[PDB]
Amino acid sequence: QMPKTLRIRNGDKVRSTFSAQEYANRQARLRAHLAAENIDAAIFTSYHNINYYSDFLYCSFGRPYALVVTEDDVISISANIDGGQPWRRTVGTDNIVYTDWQRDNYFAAIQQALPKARRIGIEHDHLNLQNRDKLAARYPDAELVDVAAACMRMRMIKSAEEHVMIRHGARIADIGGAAVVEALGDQVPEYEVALHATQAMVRAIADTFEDVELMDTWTWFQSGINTDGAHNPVTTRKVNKGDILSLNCFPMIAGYYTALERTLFLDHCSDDHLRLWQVNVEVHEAGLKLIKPGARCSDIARELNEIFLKHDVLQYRTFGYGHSFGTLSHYYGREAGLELREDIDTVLEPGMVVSMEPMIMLPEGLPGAGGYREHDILIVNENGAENITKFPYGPEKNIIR
Amino acid sequence: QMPKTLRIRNGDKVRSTFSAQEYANRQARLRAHLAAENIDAAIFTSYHNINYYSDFLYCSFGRPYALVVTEDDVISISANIDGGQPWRRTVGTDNIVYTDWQRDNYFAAIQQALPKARRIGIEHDHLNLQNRDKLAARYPDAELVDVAAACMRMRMIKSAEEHVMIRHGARIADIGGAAVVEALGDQVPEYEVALHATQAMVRAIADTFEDVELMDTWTWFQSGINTDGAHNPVTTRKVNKGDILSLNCFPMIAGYYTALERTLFLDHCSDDHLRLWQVNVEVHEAGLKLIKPGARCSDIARELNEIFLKHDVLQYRTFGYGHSFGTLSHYYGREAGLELREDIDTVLEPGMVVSMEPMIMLPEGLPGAGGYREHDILIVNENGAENITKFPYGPEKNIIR
Ligand SMILES: CN(CC(=O)O)C(N)=O
Ligand SMILES: CN(CC(=O)O)C(N)=O
Repeated sequence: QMPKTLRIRNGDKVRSTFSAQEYANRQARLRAHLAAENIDAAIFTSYHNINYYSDFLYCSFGRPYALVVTEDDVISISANIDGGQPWRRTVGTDNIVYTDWQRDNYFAAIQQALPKARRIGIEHDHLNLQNRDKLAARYPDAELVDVAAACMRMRMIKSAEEHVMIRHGARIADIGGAAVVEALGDQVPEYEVALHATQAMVRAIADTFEDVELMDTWTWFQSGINTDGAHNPVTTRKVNKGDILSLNCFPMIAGYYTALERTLFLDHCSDDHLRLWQVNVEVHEAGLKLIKPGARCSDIARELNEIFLKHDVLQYRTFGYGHSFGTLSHYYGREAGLELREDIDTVLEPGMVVSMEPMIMLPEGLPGAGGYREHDILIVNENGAENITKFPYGPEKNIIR
Repeated sequence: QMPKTLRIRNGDKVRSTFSAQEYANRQARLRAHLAAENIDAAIFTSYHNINYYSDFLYCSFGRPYALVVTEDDVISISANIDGGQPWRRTVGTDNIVYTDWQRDNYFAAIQQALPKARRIGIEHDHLNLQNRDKLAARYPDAELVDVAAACMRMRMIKSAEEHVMIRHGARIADIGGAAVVEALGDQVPEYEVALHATQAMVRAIADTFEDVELMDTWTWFQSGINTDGAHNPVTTRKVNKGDILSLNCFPMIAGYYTALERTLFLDHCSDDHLRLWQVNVEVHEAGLKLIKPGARCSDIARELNEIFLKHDVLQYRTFGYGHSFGTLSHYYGREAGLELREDIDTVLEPGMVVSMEPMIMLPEGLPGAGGYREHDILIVNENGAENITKFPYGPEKNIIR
């Protein structure tokens, strides 16, 4: 007979990514929230809140995943395909597996985990209509309430242990920087260098952590037109001497993202290029000093925009000055409170980890046409910000010969 | 606060994946569906449905995207950070760019593409709550109705251009195969082996295809207990001879997924493992003979289950026998009306592309503990099915000496 749910407690639970106290403290806070709002349970569906509160980063493949938090339990809800793996990772009190063998066994693992509730916490910014229709009909009485906004402002501030991991990741993003430069060669295709820098960083992650999963780490190396978009995919484009290049290296550790992005030039850079690179570096140096406790996001933006207006390129600009770090990727995560944009009145506090990442982009046509961008990570402390990114920027270094 | 929407026509339109006629055929069948439903526009927000229809595969990083499809238009809605890259990919009539500079500019660009509707068709299995509440507030006069079910069933039957694409990708997965075998040494870490395979594949895609974007292509290469869930993340475990191994190699080409998966051993396989591999290989060669037009998914599950039950192992199956190919990856797509599951009664039809990947998994400590899995892809045609997976399976060849 084909059961709807099981348990697969296979092999031993791994050494987790953060201490037990770290997890206990995040799970404590979130429950002080539930309790304050008379929310019986949270059901998380998103990669990044599952990961943040239990150390399990799931693989969706178009199956649903869940983490159900009550005052007493933390229960991960995985697919039978994953075997014992979700259980050996979860920092929580249980793991219930659902199977393929009937439709919507997932909502039976859920109702298993949380047999009754008058008020349930869901991620409005992540749960879809069909799944919400589903969950509401397993609990027609419950009130379903957002929790995502309250949990994002709790992830907005980093722990010390979070800061140490973001330091190690910025050290690795530094190594993938150096392996970009080594690989970098006239007539090199973009994908050769991106393979090279990827292997250099997976291989340092493997090195620094023992019970580490090696996932999703990547490199975007962009050249010539392909620098016109800060997330444009790797292409077969051969690098020529003098072309504008963009180095972007992203170690992914345990769901934790860090980045190194850097304008570079092979052999030379022309003076129409050098002079726009030197305006972009001047706004980057300025924003470094603007990252301080007590600074409001909105104001950092307007302060910085005056520099680009002084130089007649403010229109070249393409995206916010910086965002928040933490557990996020290109496909999950990101604390929307946390963005360096013209209408975000958020004040920086100690503990936050923000980037500084000015960009200008000049279309094809214009002298110096191409994307320029430099990206550092700062940790907000007492007294200022500690910039953790040590690879050099700007023309004094990044014209490679 | 500076503009909200703009256009960037930067550079030239790339050479698309498919033929213009392939994109005209897809958008003509979508429009015949919307007009028969009297739905004024579809708004797609999913990776898969935007890729399917317009050949633009976006990078979220926590920004929303759209494809708005009318009887006359196809407009993509991409963020200012990507500059010109969306428009160069979009097989459509317009691209509109929204900026970061004020909140929910994205909505301002959709109301720009689609100034008035009465009934707008959206994806319930993808769209989130919060966005759906913002959309509805834009268009209070308008009925939001699901199109993702209509679209999945359209996607389910591939054209011949899609077939030839999926042959290409299975060829390159057979190249990623042989690089696993190249790389396999005693006491090789999992990650090294993954890295050597996926470099093999990146470079193959980059030969074959022109105008191609090199993204997402991975390997899972699992040893010992890490073979206990098919989607399990590379670790730094080293391979011992005799360990049970799993090779899984996934070329990701223009949003088109294919995969090779094979049990293998280095130098020898115990008795207990051999016995269990030969069962799983037996159920695989039966599943290959059941895949044919007319067949029900339900009857296929339930015949192979009889085989496994004859070897008293059925209780060790972990997931469905296989699924539908097309535009998907680990983080998007998958045609849920296409699954080789016990209660699914879709009938296979020519042009479907499915897998056959039986698995059993025995928990540590039982004799022949580990995960066993073979995985081929089959094109369904008018007479049977063509199996595109050419790498060998079973012990005759996958005991690597
Ligand atoms: C993450 N990304 C920034 C953004 O999406 O705002 C970068 N660094 O290009
Ligand atoms: C995609 N995955 C199959 C599934 O999720 O059912 C692989 N082949 O292991």
